[PDB]
Amino acid sequence: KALSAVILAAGKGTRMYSDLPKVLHTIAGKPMVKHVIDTAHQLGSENIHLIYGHGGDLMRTHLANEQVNWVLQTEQLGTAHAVQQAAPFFKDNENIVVLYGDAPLITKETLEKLIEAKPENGIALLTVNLDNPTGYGRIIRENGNVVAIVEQKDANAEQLNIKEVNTGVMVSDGASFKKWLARVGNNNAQGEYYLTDLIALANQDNCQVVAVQATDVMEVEGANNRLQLAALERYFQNKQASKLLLEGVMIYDPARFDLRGTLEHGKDVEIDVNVIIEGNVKLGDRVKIGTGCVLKNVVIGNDVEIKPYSVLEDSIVGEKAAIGPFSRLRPGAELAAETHVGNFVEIKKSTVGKGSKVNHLTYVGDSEIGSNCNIGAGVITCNYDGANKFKTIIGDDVFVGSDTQLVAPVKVANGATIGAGTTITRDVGENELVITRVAQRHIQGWQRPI
Amino acid sequence: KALSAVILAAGKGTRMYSDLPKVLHTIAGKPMVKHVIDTAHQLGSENIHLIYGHGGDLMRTHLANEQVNWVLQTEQLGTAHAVQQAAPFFKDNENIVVLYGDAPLITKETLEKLIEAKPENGIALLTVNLDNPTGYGRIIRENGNVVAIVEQKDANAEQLNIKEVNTGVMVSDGASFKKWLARVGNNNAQGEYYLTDLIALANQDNCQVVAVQATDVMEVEGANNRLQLAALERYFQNKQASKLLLEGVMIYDPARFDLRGTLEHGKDVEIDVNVIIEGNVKLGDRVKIGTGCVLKNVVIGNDVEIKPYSVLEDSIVGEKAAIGPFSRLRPGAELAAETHVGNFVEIKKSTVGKGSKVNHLTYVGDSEIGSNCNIGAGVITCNYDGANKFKTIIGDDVFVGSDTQLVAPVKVANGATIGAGTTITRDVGENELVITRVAQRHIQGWQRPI
Amino acid sequence: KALSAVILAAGKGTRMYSDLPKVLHTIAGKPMVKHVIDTAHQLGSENIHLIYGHGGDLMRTHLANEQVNWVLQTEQLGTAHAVQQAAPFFKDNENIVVLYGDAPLITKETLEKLIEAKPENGIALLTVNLDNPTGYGRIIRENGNVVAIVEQKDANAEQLNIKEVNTGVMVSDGASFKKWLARVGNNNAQGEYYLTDLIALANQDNCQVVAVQATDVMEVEGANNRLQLAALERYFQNKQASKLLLEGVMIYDPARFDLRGTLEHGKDVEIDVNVIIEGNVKLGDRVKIGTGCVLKNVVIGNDVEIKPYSVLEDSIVGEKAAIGPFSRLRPGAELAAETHVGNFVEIKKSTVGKGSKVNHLTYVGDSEIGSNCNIGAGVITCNYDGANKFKTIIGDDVFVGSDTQLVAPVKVANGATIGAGTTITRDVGENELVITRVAQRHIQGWQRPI
Ligand SMILES: COc1cc2c(Nc3ccc(NC(=O)c4ccccc4)cc3)ncnc2cc1OCC(=O)O
Ligand SMILES: COc1cc2c(Nc3ccc(NC(=O)c4ccccc4)cc3)ncnc2cc1OCC(=O)O
Ligand SMILES: COc1cc2c(Nc3ccc(NC(=O)c4ccccc4)cc3)ncnc2cc1OCC(=O)O
Ligand SMILES: [Mg+2]
Ligand SMILES: [Mg+2]
Repeated sequence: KALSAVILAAGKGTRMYSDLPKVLHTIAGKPMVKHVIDTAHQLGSENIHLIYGHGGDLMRTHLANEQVNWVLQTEQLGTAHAVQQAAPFFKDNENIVVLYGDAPLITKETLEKLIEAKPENGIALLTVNLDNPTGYGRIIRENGNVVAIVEQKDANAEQLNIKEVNTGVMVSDGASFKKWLARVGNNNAQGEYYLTDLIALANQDNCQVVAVQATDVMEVEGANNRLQLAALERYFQNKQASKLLLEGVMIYDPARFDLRGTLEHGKDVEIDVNVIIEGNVKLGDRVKIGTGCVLKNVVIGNDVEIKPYSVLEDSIVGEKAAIGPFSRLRPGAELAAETHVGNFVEIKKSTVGKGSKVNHLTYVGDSEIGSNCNIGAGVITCNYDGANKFKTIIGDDVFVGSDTQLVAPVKVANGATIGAGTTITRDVGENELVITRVAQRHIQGWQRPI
Repeated sequence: KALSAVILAAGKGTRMYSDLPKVLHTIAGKPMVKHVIDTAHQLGSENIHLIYGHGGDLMRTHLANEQVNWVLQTEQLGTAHAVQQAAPFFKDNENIVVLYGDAPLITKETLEKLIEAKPENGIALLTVNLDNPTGYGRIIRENGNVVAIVEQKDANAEQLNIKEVNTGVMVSDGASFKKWLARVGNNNAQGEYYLTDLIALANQDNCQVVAVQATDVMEVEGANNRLQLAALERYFQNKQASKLLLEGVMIYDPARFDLRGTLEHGKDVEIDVNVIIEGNVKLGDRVKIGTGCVLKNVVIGNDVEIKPYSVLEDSIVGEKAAIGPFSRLRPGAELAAETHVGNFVEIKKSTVGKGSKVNHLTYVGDSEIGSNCNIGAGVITCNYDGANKFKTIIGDDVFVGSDTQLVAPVKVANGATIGAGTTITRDVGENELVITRVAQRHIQGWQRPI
Repeated sequence: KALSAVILAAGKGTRMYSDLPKVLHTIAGKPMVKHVIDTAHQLGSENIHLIYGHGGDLMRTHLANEQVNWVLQTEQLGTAHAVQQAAPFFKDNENIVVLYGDAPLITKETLEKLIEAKPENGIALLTVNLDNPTGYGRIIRENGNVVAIVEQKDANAEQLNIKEVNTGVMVSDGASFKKWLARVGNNNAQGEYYLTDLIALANQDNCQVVAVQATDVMEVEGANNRLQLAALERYFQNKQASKLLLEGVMIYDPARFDLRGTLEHGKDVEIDVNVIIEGNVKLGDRVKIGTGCVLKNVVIGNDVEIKPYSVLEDSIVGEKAAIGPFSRLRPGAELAAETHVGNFVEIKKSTVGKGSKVNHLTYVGDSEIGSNCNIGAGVITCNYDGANKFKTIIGDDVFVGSDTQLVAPVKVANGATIGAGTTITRDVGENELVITRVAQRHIQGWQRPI
């Protein structure tokens, strides 16, 4: 039957010592709560009820495009009170899964298993085994069905040795939630309405509560501070790296690899140590990425080698291209097949045609460069003062001599040759050779001050 | 009552295979012995007696400004002999704590606890529990008071299972040290005067020896070689990173973070992987540091972003500035608020005014640049041959065209405009436009050799 | 007596998801099979029989210069069948050691111990203790001599608790191999001729099989996929780093150090985090390597400092030189003693004489530079269009002004001085001062568009 989700995301996260609310801190480049929202969507959730409160304006701005129901909680009275804020929107005939915005690593696979196990009119409770369960609510089974969650302070000597504990994640139908949430009381040391009390209330109605164990404890771990957040980050990155390794990506050291988005890859892709992949990246067959590279939102064709300490963003690189080391591709850089970009070169919002080379100490911005061009060392595209970033157009088979300035707007036609040290302000015609006439003074017998 | 410290630092450190003496090898950028000296000072030590020997001249040069008593030991006859070298300087009425220059991670907190526990006319002995205590002197308690330290070769089957062992760190009063040190003998397999024998001598005088356990074993671990030193380094860096994380600094991977000095920070500071912080660094609120950056002795204002692979030293950066990627700030670089420094740019001993930009392939040295200037790509400040690094002075609202050389000493006044490819040797006046008149030869129908 | 080796290397390595065969994937920059071949050679193997099959053409091209006997297996019928392919080449009177091309970390020391233990006309079997031996063939000893290898599915409750298991590595004489290999059958669930059956056949002949335990399990671990390969890589790099640390090399973080070849070092060498050493590298005394450096096939003299993010290949650096940060040395770079190479500088196939400095934003290619030269910022060596990379020759004590282009072929004699912004096309004589005569237009009262 249908499914909807409730995500608790109202927490201040005081121990983060941040102006952000708790769930907006990122794992792998995206907010903890976004991980959970995405997981909820992957499960096929019809509605996603987001319980929010602290940092409300920041939540709204940071998650503006998320397809969620914004349930603004005015006061924090416990998890049961939080869930009950969304209860009026529950369908009687749908399943509801309760999730936590500060526990981001819960997987679709584990939640599918939880939902599957839910008995009619009953509850499916996600549990986990801990080597040291001290502090956590112990799962008491009579059958394989949960009759109680006994808290640390109430447990007898025998119960304290129970390793299986409550995670707080649970599934039940909407009608049952609406029914039981209205019966939850707050007579306890904290004065809070606990969602945990639904296990008791379910048993009061002779409805069975089934336990389902999480595969990894890190799926249910929350982040209360940045040390814990860093632990989740490393676990997540290791898991991502392991998946890629088993898919056939050669990651030289998975402990020194970071994926912050999505990676599409071909076969025989090699990634050296300390590479960061951000946004949506596509790598073709036999792509080799050297140490220290940063790729953000890029498409890299087959057989490309990116040499060390290259930074690429919002760019496209054709097959058999060679980039780096120390290359910078800024947004809008489009390199054709078999191109060459070398050290201390910056390309911004420019197209570079097949076979062309830009190998040293050069800035190319707002330009179109044709096929088989030779852009010499020290070449710079620039503008007049007060300009609006006008374009430099370079044709096919053009030689641009070293340390030449190309002053936009300007066009250099096919087959043109430009001598070293030239300032190009007027258009250059097809097969036109332009060389600078220098005036020099030569003084003989100049003894250096040494 | 008063406190003084004795630090054993005479060792050759043969297994380091170094020309340095043992205690001068660094942890987090400073000598092992300096860590211990600093800890001794933090405790409120009145005197610090440094027992030294091997590499004496190097010790003297490397630790010249340390407020210690230089006790030169001419021969190594054991720990008791070493401590007795400083004994004539002990006050009868002060406490003396014995520390080791090759065991650098001992904390102030642990030592305060040790001193607190010292009974009058007795000894406080720092101990530690080891899972495998094989090789170490076993602590024999009768009460919670130490009656013997039984060495591995002397221990019976029962005593070998004792996990608590001697660390060698101890506190006693000066009069008691002077008394007992004179009674220590050398009748043992090594022929050495052992400080350990004070436990026996104390009990001979019916003076109680109290045991105090160290929190972490790494506090009492020594470094005999560079493998062990590296282990201490990693433990120390992890501990530093954890502290910063709990304080609210977002360190993306604490295993790839290095602090070699002191870090002052605001809130919501983000530090990406493989960053090194050296000397005294201050970061404001919401500072973001990209991957691969090196910051040494820098002050960074609020809301600054440092992009990847930037190296900064002895520099100041104003609020909302943008630095990198691939930026180099050398000593004396002072960037005002809202400045921009880009890839392949080097700034040395220069001031750059509010809003100014230096974004590509540029060297600015020994210069003053005003507010809202545009320093084009390829611009270089230089000197005449035989000069003494003279200054380039650039006013407010100046445009410097790409690939221009500024030849110091030279002044460019407010509002001036300099065309691309210019060589500036004479002063430029207010609102003066200077453009280079180029001579070019144009040859039509030049067929390239392709 | 004499020794020869058989290496099994025929596997497809399907779970690598690669166009390469299994054993060509690299550990520390070289094919897994090459590690084993080298180890076989270090042991003093007279012949090395390489059993190959899948990716045969790639094996042949990648391992063309290896001194091995190429035994092409046409079908995979089990390990015994594989070894029997080389059996006709076994000497009756030599020992034969069987090794696996996908288990690269087996050490010479372990194999020497295995060979030593081999009883006459018997077998030496390499075994290993596993905490969880589930799945592996259990070693059954009667004496300290192996009477059976009992597989998981056949073992009784008692035998399953045996921790010692078969690795598959074994030594026996050539005559015995030829004898027993002909008796191996394939009556089992897999229908394969197993080398394991030699233990049974040896006991049938009343020949003793002796067990020898491997020191580390990682010596006998195979890599079936890239996740397992990465685990072997990290173990190997840690082991290499540990060796260097114990030899006296200061590696700041051995978890962030990579050696992919061989390193020769002096004393007091310091290597910061994220350094990669490739090919054959030699470092002198007191060499300091900053973070992020890549050194491939380089010789570095005494007292050289390489600052962060420098990339060096096929280059030589004289004593007391200073390189970096952000320096690029390409093949053929030869720097003399006391030279200086700075940020955003690229040197290719050039010699640079004693005391000379090239400190900013410069390309020097195909050049000879003499002693005590000053190569200014922005200097570029270049060629005419259609040239064949001709040479620039610069003498001793030459000053080259900033942003000057040197157009090869050209010679600049001793003591010459070149002004900033010059284009040098004609040879410059001894003590000749060359300065560019600029034409400038100065327009007063030019109000900028701001
Ligand atoms: C941050 O948003 C909230 C998270 C909560 C939250 N998060 C959470 C829940 C469970 C875990 N996981 C475990 O308890 C657990 C961890 C390891 C093993 C077993 C269990 C972690 C975080 N728990 C309880 N209340 C929460 C309330 C939150 O805001 C809503 C509000 O303030 O009304
Ligand atoms: C390097 O300076 C010295 C250190 C010593 C030294 N250092 C030391 C002492 C204790 C530890 N720690 C432990 O024994 C220990 C470690 C782990 C668990 C328990 C104990 C480590 C280094 N120990 C003994 N004698 C030492 C002598 C030294 O030079 C003075 C001289 O040569 O006279
Ligand atoms: C890749 O080349 C082969 C490796 C084999 C191979 N490699 C191997 C052998 C042993 C181990 N190690 C273990 O079994 C082991 C690991 C850990 C503990 C104990 C044992 C790993 C790889 N094993 C068996 N057959 C193999 C066959 C191969 O190609 C030859 C052919 O296909 O005919
Ligand atoms: Mg230039
Ligand atoms: Mg120029």
